[PDB]
Amino acid sequence: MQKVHVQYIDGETDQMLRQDDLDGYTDETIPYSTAEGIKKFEGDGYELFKDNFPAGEKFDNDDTNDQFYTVIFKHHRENVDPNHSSADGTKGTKTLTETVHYKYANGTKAAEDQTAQVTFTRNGVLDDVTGIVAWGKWNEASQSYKALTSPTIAGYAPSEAVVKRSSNSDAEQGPTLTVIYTAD
Ligand SMILES: [Ca+2]
Repeated sequence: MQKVHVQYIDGETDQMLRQDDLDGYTDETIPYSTAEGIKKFEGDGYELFKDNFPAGEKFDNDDTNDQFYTVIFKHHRENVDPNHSSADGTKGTKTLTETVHYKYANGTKAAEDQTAQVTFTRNGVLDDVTGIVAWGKWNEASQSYKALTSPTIAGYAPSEAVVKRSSNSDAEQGPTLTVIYTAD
């Protein structure tokens, strides 16, 4: 009897996913199609790259050696929006917070902090096999915080009347700064 092995391969990770064995008679047409196996793996996110099983291939007349044929896949990808989830828990969004403290010259507190927030977004490409999104560059190079008006405190003037700042998309946290109140 002759033997044939059809090997289903992830060609991105060079990993064998399954092997199907068949036996037959010399010169018999190999009674196999890669169609079901291709359908199955495409259902798990793969995309056919190269099917090396030849149409109408016969079993050989070589007892010593088996026949091997690979069916090679890549990972199917699709572009996704910033709101898309990812199996590795990474996100297409981030929100940074600006914090402004209000103090007198000795560091004692003059008023309660005010805060503001900015949000950045990034598109990505989802790998259908892994469920993981490869996120691209942040779409906005920077974002500006809403203007924060320092409170009016009788008898004092703030070092900065209205605080306007921005964050760059590479920042991991927004700015934290102090407005100082000086006596009139
Ligand atoms: Ca053989």
